[PDB]
Amino acid sequence: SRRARIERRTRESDIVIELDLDGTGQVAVDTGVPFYDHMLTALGSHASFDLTVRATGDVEIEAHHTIEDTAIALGTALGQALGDKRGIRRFGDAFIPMDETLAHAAVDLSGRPYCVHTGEPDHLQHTTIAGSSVPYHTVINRHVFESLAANARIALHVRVLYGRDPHHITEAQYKAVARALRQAVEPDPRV
Amino acid sequence: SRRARIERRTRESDIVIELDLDGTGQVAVDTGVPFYDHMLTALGSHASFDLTVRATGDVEIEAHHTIEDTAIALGTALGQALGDKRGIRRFGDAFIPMDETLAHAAVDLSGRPYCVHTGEPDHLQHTTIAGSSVPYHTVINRHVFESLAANARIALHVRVLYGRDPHHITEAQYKAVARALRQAVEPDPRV
Amino acid sequence: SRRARIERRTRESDIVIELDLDGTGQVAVDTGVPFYDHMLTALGSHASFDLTVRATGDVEIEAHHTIEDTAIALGTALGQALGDKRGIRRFGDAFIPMDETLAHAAVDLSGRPYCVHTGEPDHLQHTTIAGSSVPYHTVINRHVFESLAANARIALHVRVLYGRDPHHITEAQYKAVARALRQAVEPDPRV
Amino acid sequence: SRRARIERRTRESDIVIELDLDGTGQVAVDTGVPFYDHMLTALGSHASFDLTVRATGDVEIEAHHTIEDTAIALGTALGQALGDKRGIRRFGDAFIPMDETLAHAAVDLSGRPYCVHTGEPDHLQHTTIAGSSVPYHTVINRHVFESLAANARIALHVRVLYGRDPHHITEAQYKAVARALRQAVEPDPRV
Amino acid sequence: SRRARIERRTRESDIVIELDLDGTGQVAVDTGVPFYDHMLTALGSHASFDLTVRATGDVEIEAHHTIEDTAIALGTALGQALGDKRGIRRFGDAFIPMDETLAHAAVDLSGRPYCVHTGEPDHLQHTTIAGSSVPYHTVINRHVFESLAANARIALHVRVLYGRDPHHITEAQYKAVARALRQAVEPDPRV
Amino acid sequence: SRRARIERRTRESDIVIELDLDGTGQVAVDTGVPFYDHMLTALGSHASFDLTVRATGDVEIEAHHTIEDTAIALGTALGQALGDKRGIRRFGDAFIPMDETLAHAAVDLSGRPYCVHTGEPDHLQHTTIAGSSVPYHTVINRHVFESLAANARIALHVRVLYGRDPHHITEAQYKAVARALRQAVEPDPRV
Ligand SMILES: O=P(O)(O)OC[C@@H](O)[C@@H](O)c1cnc[nH]1
Ligand SMILES: O=P(O)(O)OC[C@@H](O)[C@@H](O)c1cnc[nH]1
Ligand SMILES: O=P(O)(O)OC[C@@H](O)[C@@H](O)c1cnc[nH]1
Ligand SMILES: O=P(O)(O)OC[C@@H](O)[C@@H](O)c1cnc[nH]1
Ligand SMILES: O=P(O)(O)OC[C@@H](O)[C@@H](O)c1cnc[nH]1
Ligand SMILES: O=P(O)(O)OC[C@@H](O)[C@@H](O)c1cnc[nH]1
Ligand SMILES: [Cl-]
Ligand SMILES: [Cl-]
Ligand SMILES: [Mn+2]
Ligand SMILES: [Mn+2]
Ligand SMILES: [Mn+2]
Ligand SMILES: [Mn+2]
Ligand SMILES: [Mn+2]
Ligand SMILES: [Mn+2]
Ligand SMILES: [Mn+2]
Ligand SMILES: [Mn+2]
Ligand SMILES: [Mn+2]
Ligand SMILES: [Mn+2]
Ligand SMILES: [Mn+2]
Ligand SMILES: [Mn+2]
Repeated sequence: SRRARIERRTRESDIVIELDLDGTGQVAVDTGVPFYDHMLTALGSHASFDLTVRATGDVEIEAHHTIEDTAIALGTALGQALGDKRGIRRFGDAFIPMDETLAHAAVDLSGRPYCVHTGEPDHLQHTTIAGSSVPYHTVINRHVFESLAANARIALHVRVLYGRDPHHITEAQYKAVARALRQAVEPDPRV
Repeated sequence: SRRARIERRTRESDIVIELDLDGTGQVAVDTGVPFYDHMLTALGSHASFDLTVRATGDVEIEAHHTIEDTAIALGTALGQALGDKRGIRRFGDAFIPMDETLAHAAVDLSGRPYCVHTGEPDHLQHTTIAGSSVPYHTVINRHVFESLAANARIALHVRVLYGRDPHHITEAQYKAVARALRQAVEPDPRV
Repeated sequence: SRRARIERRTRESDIVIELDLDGTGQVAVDTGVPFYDHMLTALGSHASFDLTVRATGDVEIEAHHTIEDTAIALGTALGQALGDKRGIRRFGDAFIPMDETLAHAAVDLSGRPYCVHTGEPDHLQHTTIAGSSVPYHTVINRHVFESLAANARIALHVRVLYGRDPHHITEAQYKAVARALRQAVEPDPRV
Repeated sequence: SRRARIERRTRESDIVIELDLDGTGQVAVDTGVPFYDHMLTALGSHASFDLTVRATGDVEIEAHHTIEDTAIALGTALGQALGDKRGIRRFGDAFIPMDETLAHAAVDLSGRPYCVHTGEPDHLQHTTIAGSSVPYHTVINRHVFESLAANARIALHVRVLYGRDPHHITEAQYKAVARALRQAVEPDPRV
Repeated sequence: SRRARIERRTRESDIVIELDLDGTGQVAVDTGVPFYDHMLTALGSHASFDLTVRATGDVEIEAHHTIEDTAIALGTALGQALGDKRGIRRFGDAFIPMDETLAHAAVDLSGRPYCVHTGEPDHLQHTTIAGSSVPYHTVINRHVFESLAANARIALHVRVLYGRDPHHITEAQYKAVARALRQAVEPDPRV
Repeated sequence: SRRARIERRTRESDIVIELDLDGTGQVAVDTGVPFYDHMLTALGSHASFDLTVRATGDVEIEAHHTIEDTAIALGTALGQALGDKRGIRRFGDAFIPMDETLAHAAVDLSGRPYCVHTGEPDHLQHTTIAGSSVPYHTVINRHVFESLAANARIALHVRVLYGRDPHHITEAQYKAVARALRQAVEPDPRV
């Protein structure tokens, strides 16, 4: 019904997305960038999408190409799955408290790509979230949101009202986008 | 059921409003001020009202009297259509992204007129939106919201979080008020 | 009794004023500048003058010449109608609230032309009030008051205490001048 | 002739107002908030109203609900007693010196509710006037003036030019409103 | 179904709370601190809880101990009534306009106690709301929200966007928390 | 009816005042300080008093003692002539434009001496108005107003809104006090 499968093969990466807007949060993400997997699993779950993401890319360089190519492909899938956008709420927004952090996202499924990202503390422009695998540079958060909005052809406004921990700040933003999309894609019982 | 017809005849203008709160966005606006027609059509549609507005006024002077008299009459209609306000959500709010602009409105159908308008950039106090007909001076936006709130006897808080284009800033505010009213006037399944 | 008819024919304009200081607000103004007509109708009415103004001028250029020539002729009429100024209150002042705006005017019918205009927000030096006809540039308000005072040979002090809307700010000033003149021209039962 | 009796029963308070605009200052106020009684007795007397106010409310909470409900009911009475407002002065203003304090009020009985309150020193936002009974928090002064203006449907501008004592500052404002109303409601021998 | 009865007996106070999350706003509060009773009645009603609160404490000292012990016990009741939190919306937020004041609350029923309180004007750190009984010091508002969040084990973010009257600022915050909880505790038809 | 004759003999001066509050501006002033004579003639005339002032003092020293003793005696006369103050307007105020200068005075005939003087430009604290006789130091203006208020037992607030010429600034203040007294001492047809 509201499903899309997108395959995107570049010099740098190979991506497969399966998206259902009308899911129950059945989510499986494997990009080779485990913090990014965690963020897209939060996005898929909190959006009540069913979402499969399989990505392999040039992580010897760093995560950037894989992260960007995945967000492009996911945006393309969102736009294709929304189709004509008849009968939906269209507007959605969500506040996400995560301990000390408060984030917000507002969306308009307008067919007019726009992204505005504000309030992220300056330390996230050079922060690395590093474990035993490929690390995640938080400067990429803005890039993920612009790539999603640009390829879904939606207006996406993401705000950090305040926060300190880069993991809390990043995860609250992904969750806020997720819950804002959930509200916007839902059938509107009056239109 | 939740309907009002208001006729308001002054030295300056003659207004007829037909409002149904429980509509599907059947909207027809003719004020002689075409940008204002566009804004009240957005307000009527995004509120899921059925709304007819016919206004003729002294536009040789400028739009102000017609715009104000229309907003007074529309506020009066909203207040009459709400009646005793039994069983409604009462509170409503909506964020409207419009490209670079983000606006917000929050309402309390409290029977206590109040309007607070903040964040509109200073250039909108002397901006004109001009086409082939009677122009619209954006300084009037505040006046429209105060006139609506004062005559509906509601609390209306309109915020521009940020924005640049005066058309985007104005339309996002009208749409935000519209979606905030829609949520507030809806039956509350628990009261 | 306290009446004057002034005819003023220049290269730019042709003006006829009929003024009675002891009127009941019977006012008819036609200058070809409809916002100016509105302001002089407010001035004539709020002053309890009987006032007829017929002006035709070079509005292809803009309203300035017609507005100035009218204010000169009206000032001349006021001064002629006051004559020897025996037995009048001489001093008058009035506060005019107009929604968010508060204006004040104080007059001394002293035979010593002086005008002081203060507190008008800076945006009124480049604001246009535009309808379907010849527009009104609010920068002219100061010019109207100086032309009135200079030709009536009176002291006129006009103050904007605060305000935002250029129509409210302009109309409150004309009304304040009107009510200040009304008080000053009235017979003083003790002199 | 220009009389109104208003009864207003809420969960929080029970109010009866009897107002005559054409009185001689026959005033009796009992709200359970003795400083408020003093202020409305000054307002009734200085306005040359005949005014009876009987209010009982939830003063166990604090004076706010009773003070607000009384000001709403009094505003409603003022608006009803003014009726069509034919033949009145319409505009009124008064300066009240009270020792070190100077206050001013200006009114327009315009049918367009507006209140602007300026110049009150910042200490009155957290001052308590306390005796042997229910105290009066001076932060409520603004609320009283907005409630009066909103329900009488008038423009009310209240200014503190300067002052120090919170009792002098509050009483000078009530007296200024009182004398401004007195002038505005009076028959205008020329309209 | 989602009910809790909490009894909390300390040296300073004796508290009984009966809470039903799935109520219709049947609320009865008696703490001996009547402004606090008013705030918890607003919280219970606006949350559509059924809520009984009976508290007696050492109000000879001041309200603080009773207010804190009540908020602890109420938080404990909320956490117990939520149980495993299966199938709920989890996130909730609400804007409350109250005349000049705008407040907001956002909650995450995360099992991770956190409270952030921002934007309350500095005068509320030393304001007293006083009637004929035990007064309420507004500095305690922060303490109530931290005690609720800490014992319910939830994330609670309370914001004052702007406001002046301490009663409006306090009541808008309690109402915002109330409506945010209502949304968060509701069954989520998709999880 | 409302008359007083005051004789005041000090080491420094000998003063006789004859004052009628209900005069037609029959004024004769001789103090030996001709600019002061001019100011009290303006005060007497503009107040519609009948006023005779004869003063001789130690002008070899300077005008100060004579000016002060005269203002004391005049204040005493005003207070005695007002008597019980039954049936008067009590409050009065007047704006006086004098070319570039605007002054204001507000009075309350309260029996509570108070004077507040503000806005006089700093150059008037060391300006001399000098002719062919005894000069007048404008620093004395404040002293005259305090001496009048203190001995009449009235509240007198004198303001210079703006001005440049010390003669215009001084004369506008005396005239403003004069017209404010005139309004305040007049019978109030409603009390
Ligand atoms: O709220 P969720 O259960 O979707 O997230 C789990 C949470 O424990 C984890 O993502 C986290 C907690 N702090 C940082 N990250
Ligand atoms: O979002 P709507 O379809 O209600 O609005 C139409 C839109 O294309 C137009 O109003 C607009 C776009 N930019 C400025 N104005
Ligand atoms: O107060 P008056 O009735 O003279 O003015 C009419 C009024 O409705 C109109 O001039 C106006 C209202 N807001 C801007 N202009
Ligand atoms: O001016 P009135 O007589 O209406 O007010 C009496 C006055 O003595 C009292 O209200 C007061 C004096 N200082 C503070 N309050
Ligand atoms: O909105 P509610 O009816 O729950 O609140 C009643 C309201 O009248 C009262 O709480 C109030 C109004 N201003 C301050 N307090
Ligand atoms: O306004 P009066 O006529 O009372 O004042 C006469 C005036 O010509 C004289 O006092 C003056 C003019 N400029 C300074 N002083
Ligand atoms: Cl002033
Ligand atoms: Cl926000
Ligand atoms: Mn890139
Ligand atoms: Mn995590
Ligand atoms: Mn207007
Ligand atoms: Mn548009
Ligand atoms: Mn010119
Ligand atoms: Mn107008
Ligand atoms: Mn209130
Ligand atoms: Mn007092
Ligand atoms: Mn504590
Ligand atoms: Mn309350
Ligand atoms: Mn001295
Ligand atoms: Mn002079």
